[PDB]
Amino acid sequence: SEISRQEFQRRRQALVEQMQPGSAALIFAAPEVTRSADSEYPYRQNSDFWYFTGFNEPEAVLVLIKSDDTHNHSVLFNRVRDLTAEIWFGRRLGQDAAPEKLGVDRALAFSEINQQLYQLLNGLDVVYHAQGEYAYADVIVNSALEKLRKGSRQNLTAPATMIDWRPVVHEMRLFKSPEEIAVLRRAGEITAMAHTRAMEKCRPGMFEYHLEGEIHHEFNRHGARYPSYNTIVGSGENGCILHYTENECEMRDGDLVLIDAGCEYKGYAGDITRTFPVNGKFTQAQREIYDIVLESLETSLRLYRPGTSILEVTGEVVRIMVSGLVKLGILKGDVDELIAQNAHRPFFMHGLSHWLGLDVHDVGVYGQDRSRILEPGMVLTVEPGLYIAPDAEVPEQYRGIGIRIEDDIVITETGNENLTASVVKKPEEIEALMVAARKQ
Amino acid sequence: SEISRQEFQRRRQALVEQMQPGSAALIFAAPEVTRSADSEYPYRQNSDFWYFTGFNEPEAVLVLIKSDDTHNHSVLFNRVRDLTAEIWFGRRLGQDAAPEKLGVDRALAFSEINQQLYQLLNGLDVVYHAQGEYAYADVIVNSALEKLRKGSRQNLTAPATMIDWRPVVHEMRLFKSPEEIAVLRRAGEITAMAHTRAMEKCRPGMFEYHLEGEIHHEFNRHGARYPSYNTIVGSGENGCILHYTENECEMRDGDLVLIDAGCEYKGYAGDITRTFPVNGKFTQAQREIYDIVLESLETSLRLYRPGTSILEVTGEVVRIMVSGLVKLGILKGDVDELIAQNAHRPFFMHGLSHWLGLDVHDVGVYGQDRSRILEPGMVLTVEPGLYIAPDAEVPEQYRGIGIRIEDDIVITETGNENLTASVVKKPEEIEALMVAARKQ
Amino acid sequence: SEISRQEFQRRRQALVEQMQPGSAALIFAAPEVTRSADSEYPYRQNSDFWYFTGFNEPEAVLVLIKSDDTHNHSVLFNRVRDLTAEIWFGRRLGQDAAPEKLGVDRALAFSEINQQLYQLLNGLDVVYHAQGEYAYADVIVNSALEKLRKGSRQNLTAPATMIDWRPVVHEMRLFKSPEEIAVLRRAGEITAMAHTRAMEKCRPGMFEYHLEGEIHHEFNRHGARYPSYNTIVGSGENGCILHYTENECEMRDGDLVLIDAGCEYKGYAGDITRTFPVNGKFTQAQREIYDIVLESLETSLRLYRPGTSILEVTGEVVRIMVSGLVKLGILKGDVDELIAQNAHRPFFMHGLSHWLGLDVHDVGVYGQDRSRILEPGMVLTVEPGLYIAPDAEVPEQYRGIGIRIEDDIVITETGNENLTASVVKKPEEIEALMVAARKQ
Amino acid sequence: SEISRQEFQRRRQALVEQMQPGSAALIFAAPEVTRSADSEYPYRQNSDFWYFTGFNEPEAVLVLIKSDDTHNHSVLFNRVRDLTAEIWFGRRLGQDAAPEKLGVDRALAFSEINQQLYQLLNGLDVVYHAQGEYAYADVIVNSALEKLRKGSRQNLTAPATMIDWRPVVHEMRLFKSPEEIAVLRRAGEITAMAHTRAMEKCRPGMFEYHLEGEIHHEFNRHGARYPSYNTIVGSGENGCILHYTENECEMRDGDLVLIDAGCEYKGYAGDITRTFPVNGKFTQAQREIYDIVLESLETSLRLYRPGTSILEVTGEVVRIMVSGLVKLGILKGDVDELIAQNAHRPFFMHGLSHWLGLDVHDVGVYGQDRSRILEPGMVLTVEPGLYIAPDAEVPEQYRGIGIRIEDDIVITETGNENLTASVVKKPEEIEALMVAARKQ
Ligand SMILES: [Mg+2]
Ligand SMILES: [Mg+2]
Ligand SMILES: [Mg+2]
Ligand SMILES: [Mg+2]
Ligand code: NA
Ligand code: NA
Ligand code: NA
Ligand code: NA
Repeated sequence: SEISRQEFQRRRQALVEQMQPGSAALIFAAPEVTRSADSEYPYRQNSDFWYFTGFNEPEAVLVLIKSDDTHNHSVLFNRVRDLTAEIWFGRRLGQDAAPEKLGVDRALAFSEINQQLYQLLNGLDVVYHAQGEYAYADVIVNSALEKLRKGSRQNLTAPATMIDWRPVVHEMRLFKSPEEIAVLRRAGEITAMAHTRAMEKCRPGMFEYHLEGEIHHEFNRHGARYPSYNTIVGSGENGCILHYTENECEMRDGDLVLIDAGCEYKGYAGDITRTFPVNGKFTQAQREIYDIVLESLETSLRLYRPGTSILEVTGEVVRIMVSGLVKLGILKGDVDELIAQNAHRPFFMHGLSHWLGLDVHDVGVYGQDRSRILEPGMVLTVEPGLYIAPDAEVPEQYRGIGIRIEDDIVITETGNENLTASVVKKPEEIEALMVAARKQ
Repeated sequence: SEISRQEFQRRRQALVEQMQPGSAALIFAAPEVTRSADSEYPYRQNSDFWYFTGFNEPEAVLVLIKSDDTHNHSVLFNRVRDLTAEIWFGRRLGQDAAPEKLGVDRALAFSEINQQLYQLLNGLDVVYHAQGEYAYADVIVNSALEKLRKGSRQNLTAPATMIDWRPVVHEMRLFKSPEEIAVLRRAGEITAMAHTRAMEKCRPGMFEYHLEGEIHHEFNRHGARYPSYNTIVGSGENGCILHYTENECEMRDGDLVLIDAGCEYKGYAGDITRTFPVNGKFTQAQREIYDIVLESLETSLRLYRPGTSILEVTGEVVRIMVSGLVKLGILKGDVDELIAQNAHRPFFMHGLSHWLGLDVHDVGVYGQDRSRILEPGMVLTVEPGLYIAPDAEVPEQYRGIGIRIEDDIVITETGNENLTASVVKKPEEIEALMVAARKQ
Repeated sequence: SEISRQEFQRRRQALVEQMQPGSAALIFAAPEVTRSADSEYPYRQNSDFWYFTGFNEPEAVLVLIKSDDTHNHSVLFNRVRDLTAEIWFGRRLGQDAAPEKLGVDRALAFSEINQQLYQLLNGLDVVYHAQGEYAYADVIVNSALEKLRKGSRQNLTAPATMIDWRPVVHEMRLFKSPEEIAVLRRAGEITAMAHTRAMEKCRPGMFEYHLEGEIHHEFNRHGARYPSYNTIVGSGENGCILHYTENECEMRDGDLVLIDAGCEYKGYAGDITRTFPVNGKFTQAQREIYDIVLESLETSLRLYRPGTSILEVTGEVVRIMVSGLVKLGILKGDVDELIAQNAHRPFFMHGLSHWLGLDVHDVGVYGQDRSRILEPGMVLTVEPGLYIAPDAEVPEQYRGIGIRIEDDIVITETGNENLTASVVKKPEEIEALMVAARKQ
Repeated sequence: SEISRQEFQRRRQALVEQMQPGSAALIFAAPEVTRSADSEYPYRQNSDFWYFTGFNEPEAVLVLIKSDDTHNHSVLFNRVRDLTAEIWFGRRLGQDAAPEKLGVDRALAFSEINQQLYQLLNGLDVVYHAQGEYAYADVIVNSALEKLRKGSRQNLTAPATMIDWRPVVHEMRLFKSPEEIAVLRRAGEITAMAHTRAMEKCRPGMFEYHLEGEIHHEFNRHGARYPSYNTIVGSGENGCILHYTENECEMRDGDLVLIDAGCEYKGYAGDITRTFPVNGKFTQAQREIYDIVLESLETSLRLYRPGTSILEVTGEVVRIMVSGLVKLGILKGDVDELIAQNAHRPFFMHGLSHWLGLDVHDVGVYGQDRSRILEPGMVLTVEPGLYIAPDAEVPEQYRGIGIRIEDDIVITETGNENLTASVVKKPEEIEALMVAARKQ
C-alpha cells in the first residue's frame, strides 16, 4: 500500500480550502541531524511536510498561495541538482523534475529562498507559518517579513496577520483516509509479524537486545526499514520502566518480557506491546496480573466506537483494574471508594489510548481529559498495563511485574477495526505459539 | 572486550598532565536529538565526553581542575535521581553513585550548574573549552565567565585565557591503547561476520535493503546494537554513488553490489566495504575492474607501516590504477603523464585512508595532503575504489560499475595488523563462499 | 500644553475598538541603552508605548484585553518599588500607584511577566504583537505562546493568530488630535525661538557647534530638555551634506550656514531648517539660490490642503526648481524636457515632506510615491532645498552652496496652519534680524 | 590639549609588547545606537577602540598582528568611501587615507571582513578578543575561527588560545600619560567653569533642568559637546537620590541643590559635584552637614598620595563622618563602636573614590575592598556625601538633606594634583560667589 499522487494533491487542496484569500502557507522540511561529528542519523522528514508532499529531502519548503476562492498555486523550494554533491551523497529531484513528480506548479532552488520568498509574500494579507517549529524556518520567514515591512519605498507590504496552520493540519491528520488506513493496516501486519517472531525466538539466556534484533530484521524484510520509535524489551523488573530502551539484560527463566515495538511503513507508525513468559509458560502470579490487563484491553476493544471517548472507556478500565487488584489483595477496601481515590495510579500511571498516524504519539486535539467524542477515521492505541514495583508493599509474588498489552484500532461507522490482532494475546495462545516454535 | 575503569582514569590524567596549572577543562555531553515530534533518536554520547567517562547520559559535564603539578580533582555534573522520571524514561546514575561508578571526586546536579560552575572557575587562569561544539555548552560557559567578570566587588575573577582542548584530546585519540585495539579488533570481527553473511544471503530479486537487514541483525547478535554509520548497499549503478543509503532497488542478476557497513561496538567503529556479484559469479568486465581495486588494497596492506604516510601509499595506488585503466582502454596515453595529470580522478575521487576510532571518520591531524608520518597505534581504513559512471566515455562494458574494497588496520612496530581480513576479498574466495551458501 | 489622562484612555479605547473579540494587544517599553561601559544615554520611551501611557520607565508592558464588544480591561507590567534601587537610580511608580496614575485596571511586577503573561493569553484567539520590534519582547511573547501550545494536558491553548498592531496604531498616530496639535504648536514655537536665537548669535569665527549650544540651551529653558534629532549646523560646503552633525568647523565670513534642529516637547518633535549668511548679508549668488528654495516653500505652503498630496505639491516644486536653475545657467535646455528627465535630482535629492509627530520622521502610510490624499489632522514638514556640490560643473559662484528652508504644518479643513512661521525666512527679514542683534 | 598621532602609536606598541608572538589582537568599534525608530543617539566610540585609534566611526576593527618580538603590523577594517552615503550621512575616512591618517599599515573595507579576517588569523597560536563585549564582534570572530577549524583540507588552522585583552588594556588605561593628564586637566577646568556658572545663575523659582541647560551650554562653548554622563540637579529631597536625573522640580528658597555634572573633552571625563543653597545662604542645619562632607573631602585631598589606598582614606572619612554625626545627635553612642558597626552607612552608602578617564567610572583593578596601593598617574574622584532621608529618625532639621562634594585628582610623585579646585567649595566662598552674581 502507498499514498497516491492524487491524495497529496487532495490534502493540499483541503488546506487551501480553509485558508483565507490573499494568503500563503509555508511548510518547511526537517533539518539533517548529527549523530556524531560528521555522521548523521538516517533522515526523517517532518511529518507535516511529508503529509503534503511525500518528498524525503531536506532544504525544501512548500509554499501554497491562495489568491482567492477559485485561484491558488504551489511553489516548491528544493535543492538544485549538482553532479558532485550527488556522486557523493545521492540523487536529487532538482527543479526540472519537481513540478511533474510532486505535482507543484513551480519549483525554485532553496539557495534562492531569501531572494524569492518575500516576493511571494508581498501584498498578501495573511501568512500561515508554524512559528517555533524550526529555528532555520523562523529566520527565513522573519527575514522575508522584515524586507517587506521596511520596503514601502519599493512599494512592498508585509502580511500583518500570521496564523499557525498546525491546528488546522493536525485536525486533518486526525482523520485518516481509506489510503492511510490501508497503509496503517499493513504497518499493523508488519508489526504483528515482528512480535510473533520475537515470541517464537525467545529463549532463556538470550539478551533483551536479541529480540530487538529479530523485530528490526522482520520490519526490514517487509520494507519498513526503520522503527517508528525506539524499541522496548523489558524483561523482569525492567518491564516496570515504561520506556526502557537499554535492552541490555540477560532474559531469565521465570521472568516475563514486555516488548513495545512498531515499524515505520510509508511514514506511518505501527505500535504494538506484547508481554509473555521468557520460558513460554505463565506462572499463576503472572496470569493473575495478565488477565486483568487482558480483560481491560478486550473490554476496551468491545467498547470503542463512534460516540464514546477515551475518557469514558478509561473509566471502565479503571473499574476492571481496581476490582482485579482488590481480589488479589494488592489493593484493600471498597472498590467504588478506591476508584474515587484513583487507587490504581501506582500500578497504571499512563493513558489508555493515544492518536496514531505519521507519528506514533499522533497529532490532534484530545479535549479536556481526553473527553473528545470519537468519530469514524480516528486511529488510536489501546494499551492497558499494570506495573508492580520491585518494592511495592503488596504480596511478594506480584512485585517486579510489568505487563502491557497494546493493539492499534481505527474507529469505524459501527465500532472499530483492530489492525494488530494477527499477533496473539490470549495467554493459552501465546503458550501454544511458543511450544510450537520450540519443537520446530 | 571493554574499556576499564582504570583506562578512563589514565586518559583523564593524561589530559590533566598537559594542562596548565590553575586551570579547568570542561567536557560536555551530547544533547538528546529529535527524530520526529516527541520521539527521539537512540542516544549517542559525544565521543570526547565518552572517551573520558564511558557515561551514556545527557545533561552531564565533566570538569577537570588542575590546581598545580601534583594536585587535581574532578567534578561531574549529571542528572539527579528522580523516581517519576525514571519509572518513565529509565534509570539514572545520580550523584551518590557517580564518584565510585565513574571514578570522579565529586558529583553535583546538572540543574545547579549555573549556580556552581562559576564558583569552580573563579580565580583560575585558564579554562579549556571546546567553543562552538554545542550551543547549550557555550551558553553555560559564557554565562559563568560573565558572572566572574562582572563580580569583582564580590572578589570574583574570570580566567582570561580560553583554550580549545580538542587538538590535545584528538591527538590522544589518534593513538589507540592496547584495550582500544582489542575493542576495535572485535568490532572488525563483528563487522566481517556481517559482510560474510550478506554475501551468503544475497540472491537476485532481493532488495538492497534486505542485505542491510541481514547486516544489522548480525551486528545486534554480537552486542553491537547500532551501526557506526548509515549502511550503503549500492547494486548496479547505485555503486557509483559514494554514500548511497536509499538501498531501495531490486538487486539484479548481472550486477555487482557494493556494501559499506560498520558496527558500533563499545563506542568504536568497524568500517568494511565489500563488492561482489549479485549472482555469485564475476563477469570478465567486472573482474577486470575488481582486480585493479584488489591489487591497490593488497599493495597498500603490504606498504602501510611506521615511517610511510597515507600520501605516499596513495601515490602507489594511483600508479596501479592508471596502469590498469590504460591496459583496459579506459584511459589513453602515457602512464607517467596521465599520473601527472591526475587522470584517475574521474574514477577514484576520494581518499585512500581515514583515521578510525570512536568516530568512523576519526579525529586527529592528517598533515598537508595527509602526509603525516605514520606511527604505531594509529588506526585507519584502506579503501581504494573505481567508479565508472553510466555515461562515461569508455568501453560499454565498464559503464555503471562501482567497486570499493575496504579493510581496517592498526599500525604496528613492524607494519600493520589487518582487523577485517576474516571476510574474503579475493574474487575466487568470494565465488566459493556464495556457491557454498547456495548449496546449503 | 500636555496630553491628558483622558486622551491616553481614548487612544487605548480607539485601539480596543478595532481589535477582534477574544484578543490581547501587547505593547512593550524601550530598553535602556548603553552609551559607554556602565553609562547609559538619557532614556527615550518607545513612541507607541508612550502614545498609550505617557509612562517613561523601562521594563514595562501594556496588555489590553478585549473579551468582547462591550468588555475589555488593561493590565500593566512594570518595575516593583525598591528602596535601594530608588535611592540610587530614582523613583518608581510601582504596582500600587499605577492603576490610578496611568488609568489601568491592574498592575503586576515585570519580574513576574513570564509567570503571568501566558495566563493572560490562555484561551484567546488573537494576539496583537509587533514582532521584531524588540528582541526581549519577542523572547517573552514566544515563551508564553510555547507554554500554551505545549500545555494542552493542563487545559491551556495558544491564540493561533498573531497580528501586527503597528499598521493600526501608526494609522491612528497619523491623525493628530486637538491636544496633540496644541503640543506640536508649542514645540514649533520653542524650536522657532531657538532658530531665531542662533541667527542673532551667529558671528564669523564662532564654530558650528556654538550655534548648536545656543539652540539646545533655548530648547531647555522652555522645558524641552532633549532634541528630537541630532542637530545639524552645516556652514559652507558642510551645508551640502544632508545630515552633517560633526558641527566642528569655524564659521567663515562669506559662507552660508544651514541649521536643522528640533526640540522634543512632551514626546513631540519640532523640526525646522533655516539657512542664512554667517555675516548677516546674503551675496547675489546666495540670494539667487535662496530665492528658488524660498519660492518652493512659499508655494508649497499655499498649496498644501485636503485633497492634494505630497507627490502633487512636489511636482510644482520641481517645476520651480528646474526653471530657476535654468535661468541661472546651472541647468541647460528645455524646462519640460529637463523636468521629464528629473534633472533637478543632483541638486534636490530628498523628499519635500515627511510626517511629523512623536517621531521626527513619523509613522503612517504615504502611499506609492507619497501620493496619499491629504486630510485634516495630518502633520508634515515642508523642506525644499538646493545643494550644489563643491565640484559641480556649474558656474563657480554656486559651487559648495547648501540651502534648505523647512517649516512644520498641520492640514486643516480649508488648508494648513504653519506651526513654525514665528522664525523669519524672507531674506530681508533675516538680514534685519541679524543687523538688529549686532547693534544690541 | 589633544592626544597626538605618536601617542596612539605608543599605546598600540605597548599592547603589542605584552602580546605573545604568533598572535593577533582584535578591537571592535561601538555599534550605532537607536534613540527612537530611525533616529540614532549621537555616536560614542568604544573607549578601548578610541584609546588605540582616536577614530570616531562605526563598523571598524583594529587588528594588531605580532609575528614575533621584532615584527608586527596593523590592519584596519573600516567603511569604504561612498558618494551617496556621505552626501547623506557625512564624510568617511575610507581605505586610501587611513594608513597615513591613523598610522596603520593596511586598511580594508569592513564589508570584506568575513572574507579577510580568517586569512589574518590563519596559522596564529593566539587571538586576543574581548568576548561578550559586542554580539556583532563575537559573530564575526567565531565565524572566522570556525572557517579555520573546518578548513584543514585547505591547510587552514585556527589559534587554539583566545585571550581577553581587557585586563591588559584596562591596566594600561589606569595609568595616564602626561598628554592624557593635560586633556583631563582641561576637562576639569571646563567642568569647573560650568559648576561656577550654575551657582551664579541659580535663583529660587528656576527649575532643576535650567541649571542643566547652563551647564551643558558652558561645556559646549569650550568644545566639549557632550556630557560624560547624564547630569544630576537634585534640589531638596531630590538630593537624597544618588543618580537623580529627572531634574524636573522647581528649585525652592530654603533648599540645597546638588549638582553632579561632567563634560566629555577629547573622550575624557570631567566629574564634579557641588552642593549649595538655592538662595545663596546656607542655614545652620545645612552648614552642620556640609562641614562634615567638606572636612571629609579636604582631609582626603591631603591624604591621597602614592602608598595609601582608597580603602585607607575611606576609613579616615568614616571616622570624620561618624564623629560629626554623633555631635549633631544624628548618631548615638561610642564613636569607635559606631564605626565598628558601620553606622554611617544609612547616610553615606557609596564609595569615596572611583577611577576616572575615558569613562567616568573608569576601568582598572581596585583590589579587594579598593585596597590597591596608589601610584603616580592614577586618576580618581574624591566624593564624600551625606544623605539624610526625608523620614530618617533624626532631628527634624536634617531630614531630606543631600550633600555631595566631589573633586578629580591625579596621583603625583609626592601627593596629588587637584584638577577641579577652580570651582569653590568652602561655604563662605560659595556665598560670596552667589552674592556677587546677584549684584551684577
Ligand atoms: Mg517475582
Ligand atoms: Mg554493464
Ligand atoms: Mg563660493
Ligand atoms: Mg528641612
Ligand atoms: Na503506545
Ligand atoms: Na571508510
Ligand atoms: Na525634516
Ligand atoms: Na563620581
